[PDB]
Amino acid sequence: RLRSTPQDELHDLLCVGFGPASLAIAIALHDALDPRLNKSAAQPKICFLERQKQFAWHSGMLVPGSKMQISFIKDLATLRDPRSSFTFLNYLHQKGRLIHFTNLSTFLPARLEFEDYMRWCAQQFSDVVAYGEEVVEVIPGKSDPSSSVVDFFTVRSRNVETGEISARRTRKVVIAIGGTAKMPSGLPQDPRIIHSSKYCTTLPALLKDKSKPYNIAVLGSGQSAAEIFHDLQKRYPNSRTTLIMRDSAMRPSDDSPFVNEIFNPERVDKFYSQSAAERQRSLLADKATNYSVVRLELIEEIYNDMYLQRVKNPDETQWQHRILPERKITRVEHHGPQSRMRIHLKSSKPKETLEVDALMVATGYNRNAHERLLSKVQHLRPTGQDQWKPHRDYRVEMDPSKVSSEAGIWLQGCNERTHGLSDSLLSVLAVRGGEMVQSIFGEQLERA
Amino acid sequence: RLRSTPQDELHDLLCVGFGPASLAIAIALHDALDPRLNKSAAQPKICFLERQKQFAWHSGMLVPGSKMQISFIKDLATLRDPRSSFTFLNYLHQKGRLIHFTNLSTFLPARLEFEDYMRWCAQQFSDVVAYGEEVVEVIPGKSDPSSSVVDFFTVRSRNVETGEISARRTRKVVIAIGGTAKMPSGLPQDPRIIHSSKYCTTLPALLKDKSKPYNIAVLGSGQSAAEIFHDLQKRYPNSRTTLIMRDSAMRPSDDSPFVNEIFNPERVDKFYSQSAAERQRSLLADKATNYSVVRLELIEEIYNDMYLQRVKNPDETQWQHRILPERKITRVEHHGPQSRMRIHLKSSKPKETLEVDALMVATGYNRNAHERLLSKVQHLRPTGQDQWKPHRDYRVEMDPSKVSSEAGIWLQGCNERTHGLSDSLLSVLAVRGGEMVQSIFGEQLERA
Amino acid sequence: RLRSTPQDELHDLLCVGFGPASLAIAIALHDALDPRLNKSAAQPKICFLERQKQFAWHSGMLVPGSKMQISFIKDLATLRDPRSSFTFLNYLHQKGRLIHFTNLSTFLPARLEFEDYMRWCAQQFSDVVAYGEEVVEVIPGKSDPSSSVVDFFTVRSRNVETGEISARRTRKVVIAIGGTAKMPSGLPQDPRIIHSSKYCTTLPALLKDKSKPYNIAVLGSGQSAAEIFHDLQKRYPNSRTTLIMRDSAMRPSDDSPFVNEIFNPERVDKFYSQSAAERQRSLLADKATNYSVVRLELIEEIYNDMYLQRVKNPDETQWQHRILPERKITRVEHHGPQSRMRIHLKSSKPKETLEVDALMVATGYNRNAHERLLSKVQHLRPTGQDQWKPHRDYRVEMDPSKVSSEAGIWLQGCNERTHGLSDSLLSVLAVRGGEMVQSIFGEQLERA
Amino acid sequence: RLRSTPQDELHDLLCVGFGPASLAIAIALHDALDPRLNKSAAQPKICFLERQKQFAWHSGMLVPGSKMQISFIKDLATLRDPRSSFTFLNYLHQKGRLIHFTNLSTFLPARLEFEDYMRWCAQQFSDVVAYGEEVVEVIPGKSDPSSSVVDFFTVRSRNVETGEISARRTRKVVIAIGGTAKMPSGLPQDPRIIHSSKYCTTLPALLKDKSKPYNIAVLGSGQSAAEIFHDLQKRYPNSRTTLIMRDSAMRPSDDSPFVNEIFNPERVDKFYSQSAAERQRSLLADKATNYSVVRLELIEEIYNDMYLQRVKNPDETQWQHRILPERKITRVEHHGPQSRMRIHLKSSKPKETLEVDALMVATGYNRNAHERLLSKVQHLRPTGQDQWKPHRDYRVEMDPSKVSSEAGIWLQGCNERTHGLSDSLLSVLAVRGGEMVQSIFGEQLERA
Ligand SMILES: Cc1cc2nc3c(=O)[nH]c(=O)nc-3n(C[C@H](O)[C@H](O)[C@H](O)COP(=O)(O)OP(=O)(O)OC[C@H]3O[C@@H](n4cnc5c(N)ncnc54)[C@H](O)[C@@H]3O)c2cc1C
Ligand SMILES: Cc1cc2nc3c(=O)[nH]c(=O)nc-3n(C[C@H](O)[C@H](O)[C@H](O)COP(=O)(O)OP(=O)(O)OC[C@H]3O[C@@H](n4cnc5c(N)ncnc54)[C@H](O)[C@@H]3O)c2cc1C
Ligand SMILES: Cc1cc2nc3c(=O)[nH]c(=O)nc-3n(C[C@H](O)[C@H](O)[C@H](O)COP(=O)(O)OP(=O)(O)OC[C@H]3O[C@@H](n4cnc5c(N)ncnc54)[C@H](O)[C@@H]3O)c2cc1C
Ligand SMILES: Cc1cc2nc3c(=O)[nH]c(=O)nc-3n(C[C@H](O)[C@H](O)[C@H](O)COP(=O)(O)OP(=O)(O)OC[C@H]3O[C@@H](n4cnc5c(N)ncnc54)[C@H](O)[C@@H]3O)c2cc1C
Ligand SMILES: NCCC[C@H](N)C(=O)O
Ligand SMILES: NCCC[C@H](N)C(=O)O
Ligand SMILES: NCCC[C@H](N)C(=O)O
Ligand SMILES: NCCC[C@H](N)C(=O)O
Repeated sequence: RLRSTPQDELHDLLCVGFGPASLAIAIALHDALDPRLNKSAAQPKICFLERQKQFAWHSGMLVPGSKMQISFIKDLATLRDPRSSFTFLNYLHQKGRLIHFTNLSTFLPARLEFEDYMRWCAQQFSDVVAYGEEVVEVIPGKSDPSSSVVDFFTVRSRNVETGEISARRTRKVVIAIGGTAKMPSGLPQDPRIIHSSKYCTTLPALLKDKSKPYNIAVLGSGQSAAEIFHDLQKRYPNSRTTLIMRDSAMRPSDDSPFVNEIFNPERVDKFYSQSAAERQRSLLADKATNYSVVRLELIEEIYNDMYLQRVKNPDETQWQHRILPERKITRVEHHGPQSRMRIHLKSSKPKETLEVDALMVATGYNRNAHERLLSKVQHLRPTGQDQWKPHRDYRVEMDPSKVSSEAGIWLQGCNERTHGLSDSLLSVLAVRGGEMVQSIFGEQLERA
Repeated sequence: RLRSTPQDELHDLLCVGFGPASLAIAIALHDALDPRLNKSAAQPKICFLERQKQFAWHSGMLVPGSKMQISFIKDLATLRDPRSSFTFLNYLHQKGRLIHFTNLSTFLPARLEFEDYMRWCAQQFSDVVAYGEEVVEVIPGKSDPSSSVVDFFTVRSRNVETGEISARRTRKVVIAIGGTAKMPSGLPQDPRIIHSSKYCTTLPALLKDKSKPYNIAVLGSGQSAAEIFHDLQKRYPNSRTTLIMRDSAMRPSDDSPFVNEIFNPERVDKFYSQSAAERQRSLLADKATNYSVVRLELIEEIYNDMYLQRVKNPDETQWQHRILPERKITRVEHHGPQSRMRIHLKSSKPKETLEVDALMVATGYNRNAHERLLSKVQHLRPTGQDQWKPHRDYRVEMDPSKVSSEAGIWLQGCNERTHGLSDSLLSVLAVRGGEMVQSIFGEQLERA
Repeated sequence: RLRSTPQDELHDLLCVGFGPASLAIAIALHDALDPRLNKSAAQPKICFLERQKQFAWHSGMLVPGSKMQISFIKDLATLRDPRSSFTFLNYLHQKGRLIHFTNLSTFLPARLEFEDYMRWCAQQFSDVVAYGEEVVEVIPGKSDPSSSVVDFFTVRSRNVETGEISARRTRKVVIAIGGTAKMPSGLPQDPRIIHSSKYCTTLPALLKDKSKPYNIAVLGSGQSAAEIFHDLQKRYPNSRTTLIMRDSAMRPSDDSPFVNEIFNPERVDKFYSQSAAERQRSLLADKATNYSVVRLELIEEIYNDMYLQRVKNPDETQWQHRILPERKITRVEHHGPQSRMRIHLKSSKPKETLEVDALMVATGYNRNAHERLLSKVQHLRPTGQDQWKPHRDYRVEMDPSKVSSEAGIWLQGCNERTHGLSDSLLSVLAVRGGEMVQSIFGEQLERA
Repeated sequence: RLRSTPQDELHDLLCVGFGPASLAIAIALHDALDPRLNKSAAQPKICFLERQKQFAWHSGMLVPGSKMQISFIKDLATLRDPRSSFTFLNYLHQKGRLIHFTNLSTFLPARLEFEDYMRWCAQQFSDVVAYGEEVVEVIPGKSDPSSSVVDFFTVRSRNVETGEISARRTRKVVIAIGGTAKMPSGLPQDPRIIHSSKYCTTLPALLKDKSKPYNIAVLGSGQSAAEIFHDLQKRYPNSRTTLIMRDSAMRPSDDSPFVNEIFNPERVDKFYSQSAAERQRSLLADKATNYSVVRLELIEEIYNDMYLQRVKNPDETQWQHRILPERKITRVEHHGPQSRMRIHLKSSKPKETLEVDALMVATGYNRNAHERLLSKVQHLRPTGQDQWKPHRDYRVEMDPSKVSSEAGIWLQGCNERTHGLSDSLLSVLAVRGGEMVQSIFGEQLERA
C-alpha cells in the first residue's frame, strides 16, 4: 500500500493527470514494490494530480451500449504480469462477476464496465492522488540557487473548487494529460456547437425535452461520430438527425491479426528505432487501425437502420435519419432570431442547407497541451530545439550541463510520432507502466 | 391475371383464409397458368375468404427489430420455381431495393419487410379475395337432392363490418385458417391478461402512458415471450418487467444443417409414410427446432442486458428486469381495488408474489379451429372416424359412397402430426402450393 | 514448492491418477500454501500415482486442428484465483506467447496447446508424482490391529515397466482416474475394432499406408465420432469413410448463456441439494450440453464437405465419405479370409452391408472403475449400502463407528449423478480443487 | 434459343472471348429476345470466339476450398432480372441442389461451384460459340472500297489445335478478353518461376512428387498469394514454404456496406460522370476493396496456422512455413548446377537468401491486351488520340467522318479508369450485359 507524502516535502515523482496512463504507472509501481510479485523488493515519495473531482474516463462519451474496441487482456496489468491483483479478471473475481462475464463469450466489455474496473483500480491509490487539482505550470528549481544546475521541479496546481494555487516540488515529473478537443477553424463559437467529448454531459442540458422533434447534426466519420449518430436515434426518438462527413463513406477499423501486431508492446522498440521518414510512412500506412474509422459491427448496425428506412420510404429526402457524404461546412448562421442554426454545405471534391438545434463535432483531439505547462522549462532543452524530444524511455532530452541526472521530465500519451499508434491507446499501458517505473525508480530500487 | 367469379356461381375452389398458406396456393395457380413458366398452359373459378379487412401477417406480434427465423430463399415461390415473379428477390427488384438488400449480407429479413413482400404478393390477387368475411360453417350440398351423393359444398361467411351471412357454393374447399390463441386453463379472463398475438394491437390501448413505471409480466419461454420481454424494455423504458417460465432456462432453436433437413419439401413424403408411433417419436426428438425455443442471437442479447444490470447492481432483487425460472402461476388476484393484479407463484418442480399492471401470455396456438367449421360435414367421414384424416395431398378422407370424386375438402397448416413440423411454418409453402394446385386442378388442367 | 515424501512414511493424502482433476488439487494446495495468495499460510505429506510414464491428456484423441470446447478462463486456477501462477494466461506469459494468443481473438485454444499448458503445470509437481504406477487396490488399515477402527489406508500400485507391487500408506485417499472405454455389447473383440480413446495411438499402426484406399467406419454421433470422421478424410485422403449413427442427425452442443449456467461452480450446491428425482430429471433436460452432441462449427464444416461431394456427384451412393443415419449394427463378420470385416446394418426404428478395414467406436466412457479398487473397503460403508455415496465435499459415506474421523476416501470425476454434468469436465476443477484442499487439509491448515 | 451464323455471312455482333463478361452479354441477349421476360420481343447474327477448347474460369487458380468473394445474388442475371432462367438459384433448382444450398447459410459458393454454374450457362450457347479460336487481329473493312468510310470489321482468329487463320466479318465487335499475367521486370524467365494464373495447371508438372520436401516461395500479398501459400501447406505436406511481400502485413479486403456501394450497378453512372482527377482519387481511396487485399477469414486462418507453429516451436527461423514482410527480390540465381534457385532479398524500405525449387508469382494482371488486336484500327480514332476512349456505353470513340454509325467497337473488363473498380469484376455483369445488348442491338430491336 502506497502512503501519502506531505505537500511540503521533496518528491521522487510527481505525475500530472490520473487517467489510464498514470494509473498504469501507479499499478506498475505497486507491483514492483510487491514482494510477492517482485522477489527483490523506504517507499518512494509519489503524488498524482488530477483536475477532475474523482476518477473518470471520457465521461462525456460514455454512450449507453458502447463497447471497448480492445481485448480485455490488454488491461492495465495483464500483459506485464497476469498474476497482478489489478487485472480485469481479478476485478471481476473481486466483484463476484467472473463466471457471469465468461458466459458472455466476449473480449470486449462495455465501456461502462471497463471504466468501473479502472475506477476500482484507481480507488486503491486514493492516498497518493490529489483530485480537483489542475496543473497550470512546471517550473525548474535549483537546490543551490547560485549554481547553474537544475536538480528539481516545482509543479503548481490550481484547485478547481476554490481557485488557489498550490506548489509541490519533485525530482521527476510525468505528464499524462491526454488530449484537448480538436475543433475545425471554420466553425464559430456557439453553445449549440458541442465537441464529442462533452456529448453525455452538456447536450442534455441544451436539449432538455427528450420527446421534442429536434434537428441534430453530427460532423465526422470516425467511431465517435458513428456512436453519437446512432445514439441520438435512441436518446431523441422523434428527432431528425444528420451525419456530415468529408469522406465518401464510413470506413471500418482494421483489427486483422497481422496488421494488429503493430500494437504489440515489443514493436515499440522496432518503431522507435526507425527513422523519421520510416515512422511517418508507417503511421500513414496503418491509419485505418485508429483514425477516422468505425468498428465494423457499428457500421453494419447503422446501415441496417438506413435500410429499414428505405423499406418504409423509398424517398431518401424524407428519411428521419440521413447521412450526407462528401460534404464540408462553408458557413454557419447562428445570429438568427430562431432556435436553430443554418448550416451551409458544399461538395468536399476539389449544395443543401441544414437547420439544426445542435451540432455535434467529432473531430478528434490534439496532443499538444503539455507545451503550455513546459514553457518555463524550454530553455533547458539542447540549443536550437523547438520541440520536446522524448527518448525510448519517454524521458525528454535536456542539456546535461544544465540539468542534473537525478532530475527529468517524462511524457505519456502524446508520443505517437516516436512510439507508434498505440501510444495514445490502452494497448501498451501495462508494459509501458512497467518500463516507466524502471526508468524513474531504477537506481532507487536496484539496491533491493 | 385471375378474374373474379360472381358470388352466385358454382366455384371450382373456395379457400378459407388468405394468409401465407392460401397465398402460396394462389401464387402456385398463377404460375401453373402462366404459359411462360408452364409450357402446357378457361380460368378456374376460384375465391378466397379472409376475415381481416386487408392482408396482414401476425400484426399483433410485429415487434420493431424482429427478424425472420427462416431464409428468404424459403419464400412463397423460389423453392418451387426461382423464375417466378413472386420471389422475394423479384419483389426487391420491383421495389428498387435488391442491390441494397444484397449489401446487408443476411438471409433473414425483418418481419416488417417480409410482411410487405407478402402484401405485395397478395395485392395482385385482390380480384379473387373477399376481405372482411369470416367463415362460420361449411355445409354439404347435393346437385340432385333426392340422391344420397354429395357433390358440392356451401360455404357461409359473416361480414365483419355489417354482420350479414353470405353463401358461396364450390366443388372443393381449402381450410387454411392458421391457429387460435392457446391460453392456460388456470388463468382467469381479464383485460390486463393478453395473449402474445395481441401484443402490438391491444397492450398500447391498456397502458396508454409510455413513460409510466408499470409492472409487466410475461409468461412463457419461447420466441414470442423473449421478443415481448426484450421489446417491453424499449417500449416502456421506466417499467419493471418479469419473465415467468416453467423451464429452468431459455433454450436455443436448432437450425443446424443436418437437423434442419427435416424442413426439406421432399422429406414430407418420408415423414408422412412413417407410422403413427414413428411420427410421434420424430416430432418429439426434433422439438428444439420449433417449440419453446428462442433464436440464439436473441438469447445472447437478453443475457447481455441481464449482465449489464449485474454490473450496475449485484443485488438481483433490485433489478428493473428479471427472469424467474422454474415457476408456475398458482392463482391470480384481479378483483382488488388497485390498478395491479396479484400473481402468486410456486416452484414448477414436483414462493414470491408479483403485482403487475399487465400480463403477457406467450403460450402458442391451437390448430383445431377447423373442427367447428366442419361439424355439419362430419357424417361424410368413414364410419367410426372422429378425427379428420388428411391424405398425403392434404385431401381429407371421406366415404366414397357418400361423396363424389369431384368434391373434396383440403386442410392446410394443421397437419403437423401427419406431415411434420414444417406444416405450420413457411418452410414448404412454395412446394406445397404447387402440390395443392395439382391435387385440386389436376384433371382440369391435364387437357392443356 | 512441494517436496517428496519417502515411500515408507504415513501420508496425509494419496491421490490416484494425475489427470486434470488431480492436477487441480495439486495446484490448489500450492496456492493454499503460498503466503502470497493465502495470507494465513510443516508441509503436508502428499503423493500422486499415475499409470502413464509422463503427463498426458487424452493423447489418443489429440486430433490435429481439434479445439477446446471450453473457455480458457475455465482453466485449472482462474475461477478460484486469477492471481495464481497456474493460470492459462500466466502460462502464455511464461512462454512468451500472450500477445500472440490475444490477437487470435478466441476463447478456445487448440487441444494441443491446452495440453501443453497442463503439462507445464504438472511438471512443477514432479517431485510428488510417481509416474508409471497403476493402482490395483486400496486396503483398509488399523494402527491398532486389535481394535475395530480403521484409521489409515494402504494403496498398492503396480509398476508398468517392471511389474512389481509397491505399497504406500495414507490417512486420506482421492480417486481421480477418469473413465474406461465404453464398448457396445453386441460388437466382438477384434484389433480392427478400436475405441475413440486409442484413435491417434493404435489406428496408424493397423493402417500403415496413408495413401492406400481403405474403407473405414465410425460408430457414434458425438463430438469424438465427428472429429474422427472429419480427420480421417485428411489423414487418409484416398479412403472411403462411413459414419454410422442410431440418431437421425448430428445434433449441436448447447453453449447458450442461460443453459450454460448449470456449469457454474456455485450451481453445484444447488444441484447437490436437489432430490434424486430432481437430479435425474435435470441431467436429462440438459443432455444436449455434453452428451451425444457436436460443436456447431464442426457440424457445419462436415455438412459443407458433404455438400461439395453433391456438387461433384449428385449420386449419394458414389460418395467417398458418407453418413448413414438411423442405423444399428446387427452382426459383424470378422473371420473371413479377406483384410476387411463385414458390418451388417438395419434400421434403428422399432438394410445395407459395409466392408471395412477398420471400425472406430466413439461410444463414450464408463465412470465405474473405482469400484474395483474399493472392493476391500466396501464393508466400511453403512450397512446395506451397495453404492458409494459421496457427500457434497466428495468424501464417501462410511460407518463412523468403523472409520476414524482422520481417515477418509474422496471421489472425483465420477460424481455426475450427485454433483452435475460439470463433474466429469474441466468446468469446475479450479474451484473444486480449492474445495478439496479445504475438505482434506482443513483442520491441518486451520492453525495457520 | 440462339442459332449459328455461317462463317461467310456478315454478322451483327462478334464477341472476342467467352468468359464471364461475354457470357453475361449472351445471357442478356437471350433474355431480351425471350417474349416471356421482354414483352416487346429475325434473330441477330452473333458469334463468340474463345481460345480455350471449352468454357473455363481461371482454371489455374481453382484452389480446393477456395470461395467466391462476391454474393451469389451478383450472378450473371439476378441484378438485371431475378425471373431469368440464368440465375444461380435457378441453376441449383435445375441441379436438384437448391434446398441443400439453402442449408449452408452462405452467400459465398465455392469457386468450383460457381464455375459449374457459369459452365451450365455457357453450354446453352454452344451453337454460337467457336472454341479453340484465338483472335490475332481486328481489321477495318469498307463495303464500298473506293469510299473513305469504314462500315464493317474483319476479325481474324487462329485455331489453337491446327494453326490456320479464319476470318469473320461483322458490323460490331466486343473485346472481352480479361487480362494478361503481370510479371515483375526484375525477375528472369525460368520454368521454376510461375505466375499465379498457372498454379493448378503447371506447378504439379514441375513438382511431380507430392511427398518430397521442396522449398517453395510465394511473391505477393493479395488474395492469390494468400490462397497459394495456404494451399501449398496442404498440397505439399512436407514442403518448406515462404511468403514474400513488400508490405508489412496482409491487409483485409473491405466489404463493409457503405464502402461496398461503389460496386452498385447504378454507381457506374456517377463514377463515369466524374472528371479524370476525381476518378483517379476515388480509385485510390477505395483500393482496399480489390487490390493487394485478402478476405479476412483467410488471413485469420493463416495467422492461426502461424500461431500453432509458435506453440510447437518458439524459434521463428525453424518454422516450416514462414512470412517475410517488407522484402524485395534483388537478384535471382538460376544457372547453378542444383535443383534450386537462389533468391536474394533486401528490405523494401528506402538481408537473407532463399533456396527454392519453385517461385509462385501472384502480382496481378494487365488489362492492355486489346491494344495489340486494335493496332490496325488505331487510325480511325479522332486525330491525336493515342489511347482508346470508351463511352459510358463502352463503345470506343472513333472519327464519325471515317466510321459509319452502324459500325463500332466495344470494350469490356479493361475500363476501370472510366467505369470503376467493379469493371473487371463480376459485380455489375448482369446489368452491364443488359446495357450492352441495348447499346449494340438497340435500333435493331426497337421495331419489336
Ligand atoms: C470515446 C473514446 C473511446 C475510446 N476507447 C478506446 C478503446 O476501446 N481502446 C483503446 O485502446 N483506446 C481507447 N481510447 C483512447 C484513449 O485516449 C485511451 O483509452 C486513454 O484515455 C489514454 O489515457 P491517457 O491517460 O493517456 O489520457 P486520458 O484518459 O485523457 O487521461 C488524462 C487525464 O489527465 C487529466 N488532466 C488533463 N489536463 C490536466 C491538468 N492541466 N492538470 C491535471 N490533470 C489534467 C484529465 O482529467 C484526465 O483524467 C478511447 C478514446 C475515446 C475518446
Ligand atoms: C410471431 C410469429 C413469427 C413467426 N415467424 C415465422 C418464421 O420466421 N418462419 C416460419 O417459417 N414461420 C413463422 N411463423 C409461423 C406461422 O404460423 C407461419 O409463418 C404462417 O403464419 C403460416 O400461415 P397460415 O396461412 O398457415 O396461417 P396464418 O398466417 O395464421 O393465416 C391464416 C389466415 O386465415 C384467416 N382466418 C382465420 N379464421 C378465419 C375464418 N373463420 N374465416 C376466414 N378467415 C379466417 C386469418 O385472418 C389469417 O389471415 C411465425 C408465427 C408467429 C406467431
Ligand atoms: C476427446 C475429449 C475432449 C475433451 N474436451 C473437453 C473440453 O473441451 N472441455 C471439458 O470441460 N472437458 C473435456 N473432456 C472431458 C474430460 O473428461 C475432462 O476434460 C478431463 O479429462 C477430466 O479429468 P479427470 O482427471 O477427471 O480424468 P482424466 O483426464 O481421464 O485423468 C485420469 C487419470 O488417471 C489415470 N489413471 C487411470 N486409472 C489409473 C490407475 N488404476 N492407477 C493410476 N492412475 C490411473 C489416467 O492415466 C489419467 O491420467 C474431453 C474428453 C475427451 C475424451
Ligand atoms: C483467382 C481469381 C478469383 C476471382 N474471384 C472473383 C470474385 O470472387 N468475384 C469477382 O467479382 N471477381 C473475381 N475475379 C475477377 C475476375 O477478373 C472476374 O471474376 C471475371 O473473370 C471477369 O471476366 P472477364 O470475361 O472480364 O475476363 P476473363 O474471365 O479472363 O475472360 C476472358 C476470356 O477471353 C479469352 N481470351 C483471351 N484472349 C483471347 C484471344 N486473343 N482470342 C480469343 N479469346 C481470348 C480467355 O480465354 C477468357 O476465357 C477473380 C479473379 C481471379 C484471378
Ligand atoms: N482503437 C483501439 C485499437 C486497439 C488495437 N487494435 C489493439 O488491439 O491494441
Ligand atoms: N421457426 C421456423 C423454423 C424454420 C426452419 N429452421 C427452416 O429452415 O425451414
Ligand atoms: N463439453 C464441455 C462443456 C463445457 C461447458 N459448456 C462449460 O462452459 O463449462
Ligand atoms: N473482390 C471482389 C469484390 C466484390 C465487391 N465487394 C462486391 O460486392 O461487388
